[PDB]
Formats: sequence, C-alpha cells, structure tokens
Amino acid sequence: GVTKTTTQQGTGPSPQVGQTVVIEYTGFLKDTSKPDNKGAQFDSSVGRGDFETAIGVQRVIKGWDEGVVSMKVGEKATLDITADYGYGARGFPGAIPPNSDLIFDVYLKGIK
Amino acid sequence: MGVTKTTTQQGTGPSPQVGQTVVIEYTGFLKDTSKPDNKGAQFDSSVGRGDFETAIGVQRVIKGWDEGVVSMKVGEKATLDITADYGYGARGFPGAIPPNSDLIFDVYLKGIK
Ligand SMILES: O=C(O)[C@H]1CCCCN1
Repeated sequence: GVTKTTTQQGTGPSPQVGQTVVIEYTGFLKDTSKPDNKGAQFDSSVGRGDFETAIGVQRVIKGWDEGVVSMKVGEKATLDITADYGYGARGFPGAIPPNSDLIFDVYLKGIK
Repeated sequence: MGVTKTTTQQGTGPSPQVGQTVVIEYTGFLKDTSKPDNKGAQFDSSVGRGDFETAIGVQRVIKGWDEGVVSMKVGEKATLDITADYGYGARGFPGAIPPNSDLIFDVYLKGIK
C-alpha cells in the first residue's frame, strides 16, 4: 500500500492515531523512468509553511496516515504510495490524474 | 439539501443522464459566507485549459457534481453551492481544501459524449 524509505533516521516519538503531526512535504506523481521515481511535483509545503494535521483519522490519504504513523519525529522519509492508497480511481481534479501512484518526501518535525 | 444550483446562463442542448460522459469547465472555491456570492479561496479552475471530462452520476466526482451536472443542459452555466457532505466530506487535499469544507463551483456544461 505504502512503502517507506528512511533517508534520515528520527529518534523522537512516533505519532499515534489522533495526534497532530507537523510535517514538511513534497508530493510527486510516480514515474519509474525518473530518478527516485519522482515525476511531476504536484504539491509541497515548502515555502507555504509547515503542514499540520491530525494523523490516522482519514483527514489525508491513507498512504500518509499509514506512512506518517510509522515515522519518528526527526525522520525524513520517502513514501511510495499506490494509487488505491492515494486518490485512487477518482484522482483529484486539477491536481492528480486518476490512478496515480504517488511519491512523497516527508519530514516529521514534531507532534503537537 | 447538500447541493443548491443557481443557473446563471440557460442552456438548450441535451441534459446528461447517469453514466454519460460530460465535458465541463469549472472554477472551485472554498465557501465563505462573508464574501460576495459566498466565494472564498479559489483552489482550482479549468478556465483556459482543457475541459474536465468524466462519467457523471457514478461517484467519479463529488456528489454535488453528480447531482448538479445531471440537472444541467449543455450550454448552461450554474453556480453549485455544495456542502461538505456532497463535496469531499471529512477528507481534505492539503493546502487546497480543508476537511469538511463547503464548496462553491462555477460550472459550465459544454458537452455530452
Ligand atoms: O489544508 C488543510 O488544512 C488540511 C488539513 C488536514 C487535511 C488536508 N487539508
């Protein structure tokens, strides 16, 4: 469903269901012909500011819910998220095509 | 209930029925009742690019569009006031649509395949 790659190990606490996480992130459409399978960037907190959400309660795609609760504060990770754990067959109009596997760089900076 | 349609240009072409592919031009806003026409931040628009083509009425888009668009005629422009229940519900697209966001869409039905 979601495959994680740790590019920086974190050692703080690991978010649990219902906690508000603070993350920096960049989202990419998956393109296996590209380095690290990163195709077009569709979204990013960078510049916008750190993104906050309660995790594990389906306020974001399942791939984030599942990926981010497996992280530890301080961890930088890449989440490879299959379409059905992302925006599935519907996609998101204007942003993400139907059935798009997704690649996210996620930086877990804290828990509220 | 969840979706109220204000027709802003009457259309006279055919009307979609469930499962037909529709071709629409749209602009999406977060609803903001302290703004004119209830239109808060614009998060998306197909104006100036390709139309959005989709089967209508089969939950491939938010229910507000499934109900709203099938009540339209080709050529019709309409403002769709969509509650969270008929929009993306309790999920959000980060940076664009918070969870449980009411939505306003300007929709323009330009064809049925
Ligand atoms: O833009 C926002 O506020 C976020 C909240 C968490 C879910 C996604 N949308």
